[PDB]
Amino acid sequence: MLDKIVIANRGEIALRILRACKELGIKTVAVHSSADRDLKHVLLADETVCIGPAPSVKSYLNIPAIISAAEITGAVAIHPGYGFLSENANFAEQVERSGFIFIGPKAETIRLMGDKVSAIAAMKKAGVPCVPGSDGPLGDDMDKNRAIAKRIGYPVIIKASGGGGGRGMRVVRGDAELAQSISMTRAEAKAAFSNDMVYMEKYLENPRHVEIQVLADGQGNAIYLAERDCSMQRRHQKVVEEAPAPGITPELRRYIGERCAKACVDIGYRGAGTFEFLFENGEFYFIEMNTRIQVEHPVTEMITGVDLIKEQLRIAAGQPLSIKQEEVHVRGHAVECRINAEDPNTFLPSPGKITRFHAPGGFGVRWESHIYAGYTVPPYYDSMIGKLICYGENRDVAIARMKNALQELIIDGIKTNVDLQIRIMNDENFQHGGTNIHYLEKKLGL
Ligand SMILES: CC(C)=CCn1cnc(N)c2ncnc1-2
Ligand SMILES: [Cl-]
Repeated sequence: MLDKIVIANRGEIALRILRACKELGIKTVAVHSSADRDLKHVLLADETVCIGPAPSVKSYLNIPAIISAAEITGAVAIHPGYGFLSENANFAEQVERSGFIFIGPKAETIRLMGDKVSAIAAMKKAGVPCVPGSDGPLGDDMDKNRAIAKRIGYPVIIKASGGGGGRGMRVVRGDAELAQSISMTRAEAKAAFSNDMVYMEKYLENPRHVEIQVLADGQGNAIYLAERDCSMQRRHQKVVEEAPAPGITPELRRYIGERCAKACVDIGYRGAGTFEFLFENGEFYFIEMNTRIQVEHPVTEMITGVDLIKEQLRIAAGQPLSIKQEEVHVRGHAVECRINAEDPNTFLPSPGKITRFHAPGGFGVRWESHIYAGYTVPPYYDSMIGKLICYGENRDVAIARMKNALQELIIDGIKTNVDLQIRIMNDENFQHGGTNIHYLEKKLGL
């Protein structure tokens, strides 16, 4: 087991990682900005290093500062959590070059799956179903681009290869908009990624977002841990997640899971990862792979019993997976509501000082948050301040427990989305299940 690690993150996920480390007897080094001295996990960590001022560019994105912290404390590995540098292949490469273990895949694998064109080609080769598309980048020949659009069939969508997560894409429903849509998508990618590569895919009108959790070790084992539905979104930001996904049969779960596990073997994947799909008319279509742990991992933990952070750490130390595929069973149902410090009318972040705080409790209730009474949510980072996860023997019990837990949650002094989450739990279409990626925005419009 790893002697000591740097937790290269903040907020709820840093706390999540710290607890896993403590369970395994791994010493913790909490690197933090000057604005984050009073983070719960920093206060609980074995050692702390202030790596820079509040702005992320000088702290949580500061590669030299993070590697220096690892060097100075005699740490042996770095866990990047999610966001920040977790999908930064150059960072992973520098970590391993500097002699530390990166808790994630090989840098080459991060790079492969961080290029959407190259990622799709690899998934297609491995036998994972993808969206019909250009299977290659678009050039400047509009005769050729119209022909690709014709072959796919309108509507199509133009997507940046260096993008992802709903960033940098345009829907095209006819030839008259194709040239300008390609040109604008290209320009925005060049400005944002210094990578002007774009591709074309079939546009799916009303899909659900369904993603598959995998784990792969250094001994050749690769397993899938069922799926999560993350269709409840606003501007491509997930708001509620659940596992398993309503209406997915054991046969479908098996079909898609095995293809994901096989893909991991083919690409030499290591650690935790997620295959994201659009699901429509009973069919899966790969869009992207997240080569890292995700925000919503706890719903999969609740339904499988597998501690995914502890698995990441075990894999990094050179231990095989603690469970075999035949030992992975979906039991019960879990729902996650993201708790955001945000204004209810503008949806902009709403930082400030929490004056009273009370967490819900009870059977099947899991609260993931660093916040406490008297804690100030700083303005420099993401609006998500906690995650409420509720488990039940079925989806209805999970939803009932969430309603009750949301009612016990007290966060005064700042504006939050608790009331909105209560509205969603009480929504008759959500209670039925299987709502698509457009539903929340449709509801919020009403
Ligand atoms: C609603 C929207 C802008 C996109 C939803 N959507 C539809 N079709 C595809 N092929 C996609 N790839 C990523 N997202 C996709
Ligand atoms: Cl994430």
